[PDB]
Amino acid sequence: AFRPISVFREANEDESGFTCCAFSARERFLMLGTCTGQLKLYNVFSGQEEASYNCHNSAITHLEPSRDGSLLLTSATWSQPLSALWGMKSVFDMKHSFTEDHYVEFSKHSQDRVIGTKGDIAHIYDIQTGNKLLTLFNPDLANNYKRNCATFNPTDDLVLNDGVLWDVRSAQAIHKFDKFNMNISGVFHPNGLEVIINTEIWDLRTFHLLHTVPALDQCRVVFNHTGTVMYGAMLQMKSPFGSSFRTFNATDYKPIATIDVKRNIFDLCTDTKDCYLAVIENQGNMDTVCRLYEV
Ligand SMILES: NC(=O)C[C@H](NC(=O)c1c[nH]nc1-c1ccccc1F)c1cccc(Cl)c1
Repeated sequence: AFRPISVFREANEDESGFTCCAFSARERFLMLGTCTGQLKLYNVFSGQEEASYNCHNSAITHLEPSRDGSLLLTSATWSQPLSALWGMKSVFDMKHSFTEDHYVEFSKHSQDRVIGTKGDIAHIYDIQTGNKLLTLFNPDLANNYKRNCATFNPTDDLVLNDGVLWDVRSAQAIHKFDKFNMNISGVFHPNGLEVIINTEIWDLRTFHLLHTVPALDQCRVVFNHTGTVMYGAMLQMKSPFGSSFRTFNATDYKPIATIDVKRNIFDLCTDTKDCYLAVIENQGNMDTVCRLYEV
């Protein structure tokens, strides 16, 4: 089951403004973005704030720490810059910013690059210099996914942007996947063999359709660290998700559990050891709690 372990809200605040979360390198410490553009570091078990940092002048939508715990990507709503890279080492300082990119991820095998999305366009930046290396967009192959998010594959040699597979080295589109929905652009399976674009599961080798999984419709998807479980929550208030998330066996895409928290979800994340699941849920207008579950 998902046994509730603990709950906490943003300390002191009349209205709790948690918008997103990620587990840090440090065990029992969660990072949370707020609707006022702050990064908070919380003890997940005590529910006590340890540290607060000013990142953006608008709501944090999404964040991602680097595996080495040295770097953090943030994205905001109406700020400029919209996304940024932060040093989490000595002083908490902005390394680089990414202009109009509303979503950013690290590269996967080696975290030496950032991939940002602006609408249908993907930008690849170098972490050290912060120089835009590549702009990926082909007007001939675009799907114009409303909620497009560009992503590297596990080995960083491919990118999926707007349902288009790109060879990173040659910067050539090598395959466009057919469009079946208006919103969701898809992710790589951590096994490196499959891409998941909404309900469709494509083989990377043959580009054949392996499965249809209707339950994934309009879902953002995140895998547990071992790549054994896939979490999905249907997109929709400022609330990006409805009231439920679903788990699937990542090996065979069979359903496991449907969890309905009866409250709108802003975000979820699992820790490095996949013991715990953190969910940001609205109680109400904006009064979010972080709920911690034992997986
Ligand atoms: N940290 C993660 O990548 C987790 C991921 N978060 C988002 O996708 C998310 C949280 N706010 N806005 C978003 C979001 C919404 C739409 C498009 C891109 C986005 F990043 C997720 C995946 C599966 C279920 C859920 Cl409940 C969340």
